[PDB]
Amino acid sequence: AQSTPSAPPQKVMCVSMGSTTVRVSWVPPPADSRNGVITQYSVAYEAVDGEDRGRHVVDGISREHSSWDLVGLEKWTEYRVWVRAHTDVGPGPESSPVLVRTDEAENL
Repeated sequence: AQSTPSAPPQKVMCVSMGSTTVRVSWVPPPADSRNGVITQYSVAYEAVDGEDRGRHVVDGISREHSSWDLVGLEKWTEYRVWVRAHTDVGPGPESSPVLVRTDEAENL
């Protein structure tokens, strides 16, 4: 009767796009592990070495998305990033954190 995901999103990747932006991408959890329709994703992130070290979350990302751009980040700062799935009932577990750093370089 579990109706929440028992597994995290898969193949989590993070790429720095510019001085304040990171593109986070993922794959849904294995279908059998979902225990219901996944209705949203959320992406949490936390600076390792920044001025703001609080955990932030982008919540309510639609189920069809396989990537999201985190914006407004600190320059030259490293972040832990975790993605999690949710059913209508509640949240699933987060992925194992991926570490990504913003930098001066811009991907054109």
